[PDB]
Amino acid sequence: MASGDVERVYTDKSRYDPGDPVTITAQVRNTDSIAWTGTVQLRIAHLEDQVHTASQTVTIGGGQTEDVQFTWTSPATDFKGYLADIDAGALGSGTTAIDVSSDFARYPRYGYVSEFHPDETAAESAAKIDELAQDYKINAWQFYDWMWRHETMIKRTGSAIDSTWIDLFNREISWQTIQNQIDAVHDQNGAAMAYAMIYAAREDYESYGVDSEWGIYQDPNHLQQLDVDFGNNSTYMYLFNPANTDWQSFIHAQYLDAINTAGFDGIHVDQMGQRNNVYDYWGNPLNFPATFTPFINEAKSTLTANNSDKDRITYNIVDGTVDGWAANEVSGGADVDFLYSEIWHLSDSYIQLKDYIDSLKANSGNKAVVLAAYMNYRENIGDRYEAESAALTNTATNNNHSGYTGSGFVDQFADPGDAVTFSITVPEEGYYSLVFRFANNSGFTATRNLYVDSAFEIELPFQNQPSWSAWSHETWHQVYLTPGTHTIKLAYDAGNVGAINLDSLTLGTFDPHSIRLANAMMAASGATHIELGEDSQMLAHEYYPNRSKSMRSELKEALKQHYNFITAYENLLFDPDVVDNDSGSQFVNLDMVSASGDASPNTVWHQVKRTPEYNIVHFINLANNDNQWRNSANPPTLHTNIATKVYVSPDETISGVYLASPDHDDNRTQSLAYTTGTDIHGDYVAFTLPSLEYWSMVYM
Ligand SMILES: [Ca+2]
Ligand SMILES: [Ca+2]
Ligand code: NA
Repeated sequence: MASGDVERVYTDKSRYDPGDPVTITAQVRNTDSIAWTGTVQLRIAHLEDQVHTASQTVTIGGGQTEDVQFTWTSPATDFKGYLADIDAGALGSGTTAIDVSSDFARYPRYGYVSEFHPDETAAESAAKIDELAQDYKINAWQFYDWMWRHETMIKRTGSAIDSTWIDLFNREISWQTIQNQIDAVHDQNGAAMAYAMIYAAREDYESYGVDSEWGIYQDPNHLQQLDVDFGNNSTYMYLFNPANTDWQSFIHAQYLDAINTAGFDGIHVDQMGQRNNVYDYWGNPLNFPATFTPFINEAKSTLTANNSDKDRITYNIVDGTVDGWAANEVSGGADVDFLYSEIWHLSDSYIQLKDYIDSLKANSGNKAVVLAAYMNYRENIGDRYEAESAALTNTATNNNHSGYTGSGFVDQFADPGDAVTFSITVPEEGYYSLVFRFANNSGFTATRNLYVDSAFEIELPFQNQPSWSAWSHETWHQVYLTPGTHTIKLAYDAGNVGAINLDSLTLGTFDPHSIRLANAMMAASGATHIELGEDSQMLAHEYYPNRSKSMRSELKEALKQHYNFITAYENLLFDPDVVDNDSGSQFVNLDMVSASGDASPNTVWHQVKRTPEYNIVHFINLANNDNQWRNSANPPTLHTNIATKVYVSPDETISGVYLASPDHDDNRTQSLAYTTGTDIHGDYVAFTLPSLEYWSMVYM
C-alpha cells in the first residue's frame, strides 16, 4: 500500500527568456512507513498540445519528503505560457506554470515588499521572495515605503550611505535588507520596482535642495501649498507641480539614484488622486491631470538614457473608472511599461470594472493592466469573540451606548490592574489578525498592553473618536499561532493610559469567495491584481504594511492555482491579439442555469473572446452573489453537468473543445466530447460543462 502526495511543484525562476533552461521541482512526500520506488513522469503542455515528456525512477524513504527535479530547455519562441505536470502515480500529482517572456511588462504579476527591518536576514529576505515567485509566479515586486524621505530617497552622511534610516511612520529601514531583497528578486528573474511619488517632498524641503517656487497651491497668492497633514504638527508631505521642469530635474535624479545605487529595475510612481482648483506659485491655474503625462514621459526618457535595461516605469491612475480623472490622459499618452490603477468606488460592479479595463486597453494599444483593488476593505469579518462574554478582571459589562454587537460591551476599563481575556480557537498554524472593536471619547489616545498565551506581545494604541457611540475596529495586531486554544489578553498595566470600551475581538480573515471571483473577473477581462506580498501577506488597505486581515490556507491554495492558471493560459488571457468577440449575449446558452452576458447578479456570466487561433468562452459563476467585486461573498451555487451551446460562424473551423479551470484538476486542460448542429437561432457547438464553481474557461 504505497501512499503520499505531491505537496508543491515549482520552477526555479518566475519568468524565462526563450531558450533558458527551466528546472522544475516536485516536493514529493511518502506517507507510508517504508520507502517507495517508482516512476515520476513530467508532462509539459502548451494549451491543448503535449510538447515534452520525461521520466525517472526515484526512491523516497518512509515519512520523507524529497525534491524530484527535471530540467527542460524552453522553446525558442517568445511569450508562451506552459503547464508542467508531475505525476508520481500512487504518491499523487501536481502542476506548475512556466512563463517564457523576454519582457515581464507583457505579463506582469505584481506583488509587494513593505518590510525592510534590520533583523531580517538574507535567508528570510530570500524565503519571502522565493515563496511568492514559486507559489504565485510573481515576476515583479513593488518596494513600498523603502525610501527615507519622499524627495531624498537614500539617506547619506556625506558620501557614506547610512546603514539604517527612519521613515515617515518612524519605521527602521535597513539598506542591506533592501539590497538583499532586490538580489533575491533578480535571482527569480524578477523586476524590483521602487515606490516613489510623482510630486511629494517632506517637511523642511528647502534644506534638501527643493524650491518652494516649484510647489502647487490652493490659491493664486502662493499662501497655502497643497499638503498631507499626518496630524502630529510636524510630519507633512508637500505637493509640487509635475509639469515644472526643475521639479522634474530634481526628482528624476532621485529616481536615477535609486536605480543606480540600489539596482532597482524601475520606478513605481504614485499619486494622491483628484485635486481640483490648483495653481502654481505665480497664481496660474493648472489643468492638473494634464501635467502627469509630460512628467512620466520625461521620466521614462531620463531613465532610458541612464540604463535601458533598468528603465521601467508605471504610474498609478487613482480612482479608476471609464473617463476617470487622468485616466484617458495617462493610458492614451504616457509611456508606462504597463498600466496600473487603484480602484475605489467609481467602478463598483464587475461590468463597470470590465468596461474600465477595456478602455485602458483600447487607449493604450493593449498594454497590460494591473489593478490595486483592496479586497474586503474595512469589513470586520472573521471569527468573532464578544468582549462581554470573555474573562473580566476589574472591568464590567454594560449596554448604555449605541453600536455594540452581541448583548453588550466591556466598560470600567480605566485603571491599572484591569484586563479583558479572550479565549480563542484557531483551526490551523498560521498568521491571525487580532482586530479589536472599541470606543474612546477620552479626548486622547488610550493604550493597552497585549498578551498572548500569558506572554507580552506589544503595546496597542486606541485612537480617540468624536463620541462614545462612534466605534472603531482600526486597532489590530497580527500574530503567528499553532492550532487549537490560545488566550488573548488586553491589559491596563501600570504606564498605560486612557479609558476605553471594548466590544469584541475578531480574527480578521480575507474572504476567499469574493477574492476568487474578483481575480477571475479581472483575468477574464485582461487585467491582473496587485494583492500578494511579503510571506504570503495580502493587501487589506492602501498602507501596505497593514495586517488587519490574514489569509487562511484554503485561500492560499486557491491563489496558487489561480496565479498558475493565469500564467499557463496567459496567451489566451493577456496577449495583445486577445479581443472581445463582437456578438452579444445570445452567443451562449446554458440549459436550465440562469446566465447573463453582462455580469448580472446571481447568474453564470459568460464572456466570449478570441485570438487569431482560438475562440474562448469564460464562465464566471455569480450564482448566489451580487455584482459588486470588493465585498465579501457567499460560496457560489455549485453547478454540475451544464448542457452548453456556443453559437459560432458557419465558416469557423473546429478541431476539439478544451476546458480548463483554476478550480479543478490542477489547471490541466480537458478535451470534452461535443457535437455540432444548427437550430432556429443559428450554428452551434454543444457540450457538457462537468462543473462550474468560480471560473471555467473553454477554448477551441
Ligand atoms: Ca459586544
Ligand atoms: Ca459581490
Ligand atoms: Na440559461
